[PDB]
Amino acid sequence: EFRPEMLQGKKVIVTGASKGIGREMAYHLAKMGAHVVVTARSKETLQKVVSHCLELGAASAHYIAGTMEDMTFAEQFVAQAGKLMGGLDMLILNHITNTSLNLFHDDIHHVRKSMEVNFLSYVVLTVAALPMLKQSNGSIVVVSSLAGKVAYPMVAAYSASKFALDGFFSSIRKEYSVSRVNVSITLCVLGLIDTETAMKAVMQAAPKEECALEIIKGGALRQEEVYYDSSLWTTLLIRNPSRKILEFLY
Amino acid sequence: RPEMLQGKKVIVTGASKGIGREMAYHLAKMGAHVVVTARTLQKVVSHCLELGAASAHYIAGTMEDMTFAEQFVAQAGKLMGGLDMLILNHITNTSLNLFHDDIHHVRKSMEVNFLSYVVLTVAALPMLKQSNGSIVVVSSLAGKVAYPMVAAYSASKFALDGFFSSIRKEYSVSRVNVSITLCVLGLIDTETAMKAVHMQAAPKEECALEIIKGGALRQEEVYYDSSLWTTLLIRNPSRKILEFLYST
Amino acid sequence: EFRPEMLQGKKVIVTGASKGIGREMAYHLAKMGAHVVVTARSKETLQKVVSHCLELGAASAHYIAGTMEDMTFAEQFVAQAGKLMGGLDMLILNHITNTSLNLFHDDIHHVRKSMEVNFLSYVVLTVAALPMLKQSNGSIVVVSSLAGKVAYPMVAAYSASKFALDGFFSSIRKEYSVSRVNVSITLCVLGLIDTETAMKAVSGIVHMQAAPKEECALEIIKGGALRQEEVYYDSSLWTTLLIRNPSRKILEFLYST
Amino acid sequence: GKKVIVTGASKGIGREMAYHLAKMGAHVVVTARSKETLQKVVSHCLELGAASAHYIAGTMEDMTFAEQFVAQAGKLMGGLDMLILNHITNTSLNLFHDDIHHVRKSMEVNFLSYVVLTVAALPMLKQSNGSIVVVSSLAGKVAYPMVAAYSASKFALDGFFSSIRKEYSVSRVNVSITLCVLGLIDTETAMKAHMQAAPKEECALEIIKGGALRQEEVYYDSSLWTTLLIRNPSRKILEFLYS
Ligand SMILES: NC(=O)c1ccc[n+]([C@@H]2O[C@H](COP(=O)([O-])OP(=O)(O)OC[C@H]3O[C@@H](n4cnc5c(N)ncnc54)[C@H](OP(=O)(O)O)[C@@H]3O)[C@@H](O)[C@H]2O)c1
Ligand SMILES: NC(=O)c1ccc[n+]([C@@H]2O[C@H](COP(=O)([O-])OP(=O)(O)OC[C@H]3O[C@@H](n4cnc5c(N)ncnc54)[C@H](OP(=O)(O)O)[C@@H]3O)[C@@H](O)[C@H]2O)c1
Ligand SMILES: NC(=O)c1ccc[n+]([C@@H]2O[C@H](COP(=O)([O-])OP(=O)(O)OC[C@H]3O[C@@H](n4cnc5c(N)ncnc54)[C@H](OP(=O)(O)O)[C@@H]3O)[C@@H](O)[C@H]2O)c1
Ligand SMILES: NC(=O)c1ccc[n+]([C@@H]2O[C@H](COP(=O)([O-])OP(=O)(O)OC[C@H]3O[C@@H](n4cnc5c(N)ncnc54)[C@H](OP(=O)(O)O)[C@@H]3O)[C@@H](O)[C@H]2O)c1
Ligand SMILES: CC1=CC[C@@]2(C[C@@H]1O)[C@@H](C(=O)O)CC[C@H]2C(C)C
Ligand SMILES: CC1=CC[C@@]2(C[C@@H]1O)[C@@H](C(=O)O)CC[C@H]2C(C)C
Ligand SMILES: CC1=CC[C@@]2(C[C@@H]1O)[C@@H](C(=O)O)CC[C@H]2C(C)C
Ligand SMILES: CC1=CC[C@@]2(C[C@@H]1O)[C@@H](C(=O)O)CC[C@H]2C(C)C
Repeated sequence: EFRPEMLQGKKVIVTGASKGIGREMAYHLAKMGAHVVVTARSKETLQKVVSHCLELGAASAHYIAGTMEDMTFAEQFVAQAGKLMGGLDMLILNHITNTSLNLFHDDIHHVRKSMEVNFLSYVVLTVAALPMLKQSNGSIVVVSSLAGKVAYPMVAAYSASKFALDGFFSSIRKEYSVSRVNVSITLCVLGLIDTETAMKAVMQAAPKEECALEIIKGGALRQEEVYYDSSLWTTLLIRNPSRKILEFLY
Repeated sequence: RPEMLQGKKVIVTGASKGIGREMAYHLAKMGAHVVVTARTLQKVVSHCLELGAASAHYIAGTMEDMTFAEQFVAQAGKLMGGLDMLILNHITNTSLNLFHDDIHHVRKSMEVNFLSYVVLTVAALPMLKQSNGSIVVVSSLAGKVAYPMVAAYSASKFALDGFFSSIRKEYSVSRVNVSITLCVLGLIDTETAMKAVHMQAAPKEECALEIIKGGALRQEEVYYDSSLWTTLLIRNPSRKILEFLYST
Repeated sequence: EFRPEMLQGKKVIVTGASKGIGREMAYHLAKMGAHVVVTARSKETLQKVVSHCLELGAASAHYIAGTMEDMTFAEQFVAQAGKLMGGLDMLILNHITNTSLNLFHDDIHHVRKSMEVNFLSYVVLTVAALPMLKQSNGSIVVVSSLAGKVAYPMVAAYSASKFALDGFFSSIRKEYSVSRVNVSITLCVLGLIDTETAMKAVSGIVHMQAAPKEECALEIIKGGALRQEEVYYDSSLWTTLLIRNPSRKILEFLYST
Repeated sequence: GKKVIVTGASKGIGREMAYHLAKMGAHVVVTARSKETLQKVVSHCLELGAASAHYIAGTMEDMTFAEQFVAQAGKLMGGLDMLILNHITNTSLNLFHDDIHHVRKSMEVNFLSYVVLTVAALPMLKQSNGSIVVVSSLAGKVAYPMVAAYSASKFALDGFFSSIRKEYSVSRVNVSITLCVLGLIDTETAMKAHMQAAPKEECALEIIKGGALRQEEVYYDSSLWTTLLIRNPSRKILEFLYS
């Protein structure tokens, strides 16, 4: 079972931590006395978040501002974050490029950036953080969505990026479960959450602060997948036993 | 009915070797207009015409190049004066390997295996809109479930499902009468695949055939594996519920 | 004297902010910690700008993409931007329709599009902002040109719309003095500036030194912050001097009675 | 015997110009919206020795009318020597609030219609090596309150017609363009709308004189003081400098 003391003194990265769920996660991590490095584009808002993390009781708290459209930044960020903390125990991959509910016409650039920020940068950040996490026997936490497990209209490019996370990180999970690499991988399937962006872009939305905690919890407990939706009807059918079998079979 | 492919205008990517080739042959034998592509093609074009192909042309190039991909569909459209079935089959080359460091291969996989299919589809959309046609996406078990050794690949095929399943439901809620067929294929007896992977491997001829059948029939998904125990279990009933459920 | 701190936490709009001078202005405003909302038609290039402004230290940075051919968009843009920032201090009217130096024959559609985008939308945007500007005792910054003060060939439709800005905004400036509305109106008269667009359009026909866009942009903002009536900016100091019109300031000060 | 168009010629300075033009034995086509007052002007023109005199009614809100008006007036006279653009939309003195309609309408009638009318006349004018006369205002060279929309339209004329004047200058196109900056004039419209006002009858003459003499600009005010100031030598320098 989960105890907030499991995070005390743990060295933790939170991406897309300036707004929404990622911010809540940083604050939670702080109140559990964790070393935290937050990141996002907003140089200004990030510093505001760091100050609040120290007040809430972070062992330490830094920011590095940048955009995850830049794969170079992502490599460097992990190196620099590891320097500021003296290691890394948990990498939380939460950031997304902004997406709207729209029928797809011909916007190939939106598909491309979506795939870059929402998927590729996670692989880059993963690669850079893997030495430290192998050493700490750490966790990678991937934030995904219902839209990454089931099809919904109006969100194709986004959905395509969330499906890839599952495909790529689940394949890696198995690869770590045989090469003995003792890093856990936690895919989080979230329903609608009551963040500013989500509401001002669109069902019942679950509370952001409780959501953030469930992500941290699942990651701390080293769970393979985490589900969180405002409904229990939703959450229960999102699991898929047919897959567990096929996988176990081969 | 093999008559449904009579005189229809079709593109087949990755049609130089393996399944894409067999798809061209079967399509030639039903007398369809075909434009094949890859980077051996002429040898393929010969056999196609002499099997009963209404018209068989080619355009060689790399689907690494998105500009090439956008032009190809137009040029192939010029060459046939319209389009009824776009078949997306090509993939960049993959060796079974523990993913360690290869961000290059990850990025190229998303480009060729996923991103090009989207470019091709944008280009073909006008012609397919008028012809009330069909898009056929060749995917894999690895686009439905996880396997080690193939992460980059799995991610690209997963990407296809997320994307094309999403625009499928979009077209229903726009009445755009273009069908979308995701082909979930188990191990097939193609040249390259055998020289990369123990398990029973299905025959490439019934595969190519099966794919085309499903595309012609406008089936949402096509399953095909040398194990019939699996094929029933590879379908996901849990998912179909939730999609119709949230359809509110 | 102007202090970069003057703009910190000030809520600002910049139109035409995807390229050239508008882009540079947004950047400068970001460095100074301003709340910024940018606009133009291209949402891809606008997203790039918003990212950079956040990196550079914008208090906030949004965009809203649309054409200023649409007066509905312009009237709405301000509302949405006002919402995003919780007010408005400075309105910077920078965008123009695309125009290429060509002798005028019969192109009335160009002429009408030039008055629409270059002049009319500015009026629309101003009307929309004035309520929020009144409250903050804010500023309107109107970017014009030498071709808005003197005649040049090949750019008639353009010239006419720029001249028109002068007549109109100069008139409501005097209105606001009398009515005691405390909103400043800064008209910026610029020579050739080394923006990508300008160079591509003048390159093989016009011989002159182009002033730097980065400096140009900073001048406008300073002029607007210091609530100056006119800002002049050309690479030649001869030009910047003989641009002002004293005889006109007399005539205006005469009829003030 | 010169063929001339006069727009906004039902009253005020337009009407007075029509009279002077008739009294010099010129062929004249007048226009405005009101058919009734136009009929009256056509006759008084016939009385004063007009070589010919007809009217065509219509609103210069309509660019189709303007385009076709110049065509019809040109056929009716078999050519054109002088185009006098004088008309304006009805404008009051008011602090501008949010009435974008007035602003849009002002640029349409007062500036945009003039361009259309000009474009239409150009072949006939090139043929006669004729003249465009644009009536403008103090408020088109300097800023006054209460008249924002109006001034904007007048400024626009200056910008536009001064640019094309330098255009025709290098194309060698032999059509003169005369910009007329007028102070307050004692027209009925003007009056209803505490300074001294010049006489409408002399002003009209001054406009006609300047256009006949192919002057670039004409100034006219009830004050010798203003007229001297209204000129801009800084402008002439950089205009000629950047040449
Ligand atoms: N909200 C929901 O209902 C919901 C549901 C399911 C899954 N999720 C997942 O939860 C995660 C976050 O959701 P959210 O609602 O919290 O999103 P959000 O509130 O919009 O926050 C997104 C974060 O990413 C940052 N960001 C945006 N563009 C970036 C870029 N190019 N490089 C780096 N950072 C960038 C943003 O900060 P800056 O703008 O300052 O850069 C912000 O901190 C995402 O993975 C999303 O897919 C959310
Ligand atoms: N074989 C199986 O067991 C199996 C199982 C499940 C799914 N699938 C799927 O079925 C499809 C066909 O696979 P396959 O085994 O037939 O493959 P294959 O025999 O290796 O054929 C690959 C095809 O793609 C072309 N290609 C390679 N790189 C390309 C590029 N950059 N741009 C454009 N074309 C390129 C190749 O032509 P060139 O070499 O001349 O360029 C060739 O025609 C694939 O989508 C695969 O994922 C296959
Ligand atoms: N560069 C010079 O030498 C110079 C000299 C004197 C005066 N100026 C003045 O400075 C200002 C900016 O000039 P610049 O050279 O920086 O211009 P620019 O680089 O051409 O930028 C024009 C901006 O306006 C936007 N725009 C164009 N058409 C639009 C429309 N229909 N609706 C909305 N936005 C539109 C463009 O974005 P999208 O196309 O993506 O919408 C772009 O962001 C103008 O007012 C110009 O008159 C410039
Ligand atoms: N009055 C002054 O003190 C003064 C001073 C400086 C400059 N100016 C300029 O001198 C010119 C003459 O002014 P003014 O005082 O003579 O004016 P006015 O006496 O009111 O004459 C205006 C003329 O324009 C016509 N008109 C109005 N709306 C029209 C429309 N939509 N389409 C076509 N014609 C239309 C009127 O005819 P209908 O009403 O019958 O349609 C009338 O014949 C104007 O360009 C003005 O700006 C005047
Ligand atoms: C039905 C549904 C679709 C997806 C989203 C809402 C909800 O989960 C959420 C998600 O990222 O999963 C938040 C934003 C929204 C997007 C449509 C932009
Ligand atoms: C277990 C299994 C994994 C995937 C593949 C074999 C089989 O389907 C096939 C596929 O693409 O689906 C062909 C190539 C191969 C890859 C490991 C390279
Ligand atoms: C002589 C001269 C004329 C005007 C311009 C160049 C220069 O200032 C500049 C302006 O907007 O003022 C930029 C674009 C250009 C136009 C001719 C298209
Ligand atoms: C101070 C002054 C302003 C302009 C006008 C009077 C004078 O010239 C004249 C003009 O058009 O030039 C006539 C109408 C009037 C307007 C205020 C309505």
